[PDB]
Amino acid sequence: APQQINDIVHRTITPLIEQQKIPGMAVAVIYQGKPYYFTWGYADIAKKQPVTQQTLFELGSVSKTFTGVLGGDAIARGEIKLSDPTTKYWPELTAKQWNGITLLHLATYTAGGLPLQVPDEVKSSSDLLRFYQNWQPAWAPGTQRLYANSSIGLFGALAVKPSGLSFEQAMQTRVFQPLKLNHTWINVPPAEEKNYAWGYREGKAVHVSPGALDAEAYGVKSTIEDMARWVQSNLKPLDINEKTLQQGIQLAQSRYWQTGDMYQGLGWEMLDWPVNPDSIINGSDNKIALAARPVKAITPPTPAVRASWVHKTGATGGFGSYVAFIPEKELGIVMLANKNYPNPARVDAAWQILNALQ
Repeated sequence: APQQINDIVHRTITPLIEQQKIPGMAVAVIYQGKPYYFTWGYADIAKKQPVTQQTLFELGSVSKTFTGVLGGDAIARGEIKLSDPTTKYWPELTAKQWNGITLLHLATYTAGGLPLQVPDEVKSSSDLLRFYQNWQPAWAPGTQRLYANSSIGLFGALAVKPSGLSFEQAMQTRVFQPLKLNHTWINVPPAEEKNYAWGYREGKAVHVSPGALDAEAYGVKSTIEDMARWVQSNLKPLDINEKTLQQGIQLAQSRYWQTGDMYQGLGWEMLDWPVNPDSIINGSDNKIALAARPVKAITPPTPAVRASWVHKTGATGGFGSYVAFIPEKELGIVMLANKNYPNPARVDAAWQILNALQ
């Protein structure tokens, strides 16, 4: 890499790894459109396997960016509309509270207080129907944002219904394959297990457990190379040859709701660039990110703004991920770690790196 990139990345990430006791980490910086990679430490401590550019990390909620783009692609295909009632795609959802809850509300956590997690007790499809039928909204649709896997997870499942494909089949054929993300997985194949890092939680090696709507909300695993390519694709959607995917990327970065200085996209979240660093850093903390917040509708939604800080944090029990990019500057970063460490530390480090290269 150019020495400037080397130096700002190493001077920022080395102390982060020490402070946070991160066993293994991979970073990609996209600078003027090109990726530069950095790796540290261990994918598997016990077996002494290093992190490499081929190591798979659990993306956790960064998966929602793939869900959002897949949904955008389905809109572009004319298969769904964000203005469609949820019940159009799930007619069995007959309970009266569903009246007026649209796919947009599901995609953007604004349905009226769907919970952060689908209960672990939901173990079957009939359980899942009961859960949504019996759920009582705290709020009218389109009034408050409450970050929820049960919200965007349901959006992902319904978005692929008209296609007749499983969620995983749709994601592979419509997003992963066209973008050449050939080491990105909802289910890690046996052939790739040698590259699947362990996550570390309280010193113990862990992988994400199966759960309802896991593929749709938090189920993707990927390498630093594929994630850099994901950032490139989201930086420059017009280079994407597949028209509906090109459009889906743009739809996912559109601004549908505003709370404070943040705008809610489909999976992606955005702020105007230049950002107050204290706004993204502090705002990334889960006590702000997971809070109930009144939203203002953006009527109509603003098409993807190039002068944006576009980002997403993600975690599982054993992993912590972060992606951010600025389309106007052709600049981005991916940080993948096999420990879930505090969100503000991720954003601070990403901002320090990108600000220095901007």
